[PDB]
Amino acid sequence: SGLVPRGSHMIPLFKVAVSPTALDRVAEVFASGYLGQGPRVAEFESALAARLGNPRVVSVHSGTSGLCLALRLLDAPEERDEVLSTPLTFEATNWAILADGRRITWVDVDPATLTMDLDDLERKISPATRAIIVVHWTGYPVDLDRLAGILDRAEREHGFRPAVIEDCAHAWGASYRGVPLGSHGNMCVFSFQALKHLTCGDGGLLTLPGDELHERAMLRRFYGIDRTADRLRGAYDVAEWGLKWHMTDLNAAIGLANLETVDEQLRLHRENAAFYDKELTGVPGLELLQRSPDREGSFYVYDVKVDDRPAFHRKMEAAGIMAGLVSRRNDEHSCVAHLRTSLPGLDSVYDRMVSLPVGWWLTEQDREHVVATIRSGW
Amino acid sequence: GSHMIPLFKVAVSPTALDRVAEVFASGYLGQGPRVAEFESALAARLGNPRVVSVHSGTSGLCLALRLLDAPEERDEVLSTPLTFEATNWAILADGRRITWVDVDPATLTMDLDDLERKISPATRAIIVVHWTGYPVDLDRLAGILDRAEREHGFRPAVIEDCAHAWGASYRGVPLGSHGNMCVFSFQALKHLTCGDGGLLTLPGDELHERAMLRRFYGIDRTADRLRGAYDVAEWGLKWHMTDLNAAIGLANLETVDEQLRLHRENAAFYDKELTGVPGLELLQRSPDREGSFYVYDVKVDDRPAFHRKMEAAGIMAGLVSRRNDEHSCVAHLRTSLPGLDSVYDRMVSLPVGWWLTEQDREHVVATIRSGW
Repeated sequence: SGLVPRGSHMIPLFKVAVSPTALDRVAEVFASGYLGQGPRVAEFESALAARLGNPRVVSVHSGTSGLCLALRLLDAPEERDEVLSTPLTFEATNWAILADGRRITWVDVDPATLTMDLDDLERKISPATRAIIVVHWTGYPVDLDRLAGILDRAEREHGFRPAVIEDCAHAWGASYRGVPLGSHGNMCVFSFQALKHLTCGDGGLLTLPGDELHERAMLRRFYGIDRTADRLRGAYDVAEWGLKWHMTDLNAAIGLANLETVDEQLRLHRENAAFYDKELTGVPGLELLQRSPDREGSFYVYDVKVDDRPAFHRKMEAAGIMAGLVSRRNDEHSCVAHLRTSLPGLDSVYDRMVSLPVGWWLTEQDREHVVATIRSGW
Repeated sequence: GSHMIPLFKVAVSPTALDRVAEVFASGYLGQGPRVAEFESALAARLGNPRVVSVHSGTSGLCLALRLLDAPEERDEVLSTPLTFEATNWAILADGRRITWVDVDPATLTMDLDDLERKISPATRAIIVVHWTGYPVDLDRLAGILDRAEREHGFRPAVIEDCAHAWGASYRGVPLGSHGNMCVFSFQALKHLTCGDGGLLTLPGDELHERAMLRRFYGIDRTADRLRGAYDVAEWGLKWHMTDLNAAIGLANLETVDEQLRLHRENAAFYDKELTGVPGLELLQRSPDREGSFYVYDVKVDDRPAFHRKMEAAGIMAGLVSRRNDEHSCVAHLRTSLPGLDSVYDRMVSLPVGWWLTEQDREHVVATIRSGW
């Protein structure tokens, strides 16, 4: 009630992980006298590259910036103007496409996993298809090998093989068939926004599958300016323009601190999801998601599909549990009213979808309370 | 051997870390109540209530360009190439076409005559840069547009790039209140720094409401997002500022005026003590305005000798940026710019900021007057 609640206690769906040593690492940056892109950013990138097994990482200001950069690095004719993406993502994923001046073609959703319908994808690839953005939504890796096959066939068909940009905002630490995300031949964009697993306050990371892309990215993330050039004497050339997409030492310092604690919290994420997977089977009116075991997700949130959801919502509210949508389906926004397509898959789950708290911040008592409340019916 | 005087430097209040620590203690690192505090503080100084904080000056520009309502066929943005690259790359990222406008060799700002000639039926907007802190003749620019509007319907928009001009005024009025969108920068090297940050000021309420939405994906943050009860009428990106940086800006607001005073005080010294130097031409600055002197601009003869002289004297001197039209990524946009051509091999920027001891500024003048 404006400045209150209902007697006591609430369970949040998202929360910010801030290592106690973060302020320490920040004070060291202030002591350095340099707040821009410095040695800490370099330190961060080496740390991340080590974990990911991909040396071609490029830290950026935010995940959205990483997506924007990734789309600029695409070399393809202006007549390939179509980007295939699903409307069940965060708006950043699709607004990045509009900012790049391209056209969105909506791809449907797999009601089993609430990720992109790879069947529907293959049908919609056309000669105009510039690229495809796949989102490992809420932490679950999309079938990458299958996607490779889909592209293999599309290439064999009409000349070009479309680029794939993986949106890994929710999927830090995730792997696919034993291989960490970032190492499957696609550009990948991680997010280090406050609510994400590894947070820099705000931040992001673009990993590249090749050296030529890597180099272009190192440059274009800062206006196209070689930062080691004698700029004072005007001795540099911008071969490809860019914007302010890089990450500064201030945020890199935070991310370095949270790397100390991210693994444990990721473990708890998966451990709580496991608990839910176990204790929520065979609940009437609740349909769990089917997850393939050849991959390991990150469970940004726990997605379920429910009957009589408005009641379920009321139930969670009374029980003091935050539950709902990460985002509205992006295609319903009036600013893309013209791109509407029939998406039967999503049309069938969107009134049933709901995300549940599953993060590291849940006490045992908390996850037991969610299960208790859910099983006690609605 | 020893000692160097830098052209740019980062001003960071001792209370900055305090303000950041208070923010961690808040548990919220996103766009919150500190950002709102900062914006109120800034609106107070600028006398413009319609302020919108953004992630960086460049983001402010990009946002400003998106707010423009104009038909897609007006694909022309007028800008001068003697700016920081950000001013113009923002134009390209918006997918428009740049038409270069020349430079007035007296002030090293946009040649408003050349501008008047170049306003075309394709003209979408005009970006004027108060380069290095010196306000453009805004009243004259208003006339140019006034006439262009009377003539055939459309009045192109003006975006003032105030990255170098925090605190600057024009005919008694602080930048930000002259009827144009303005974009300030709080980047590390700027007068008021947030570590990184910027501020977009709007001249009207409708632009303001829109900028508030579009700086964060077009998503109303007070909306019931959890229940999907919000609508994005115009898309946007992550252009907004978080509490983390807003806090730093709040700390530095405490010290920015004094440092700005010293910028101008050091520039005054130079204006006095560098007249009548053979081979050195000062810039002629108008008295109906008050600049901010990001750097001190002069034009010199036999510049390569000059450079070597400063380097020998342990003085950092040179260019903020290469003229933008010379970059290979805009080779297709090259145009004849005689005005700029006549100064670009004579240009040099000199340290004028708050970090200069009395001893330092004397050392610069001494070194310059002793010839090269």
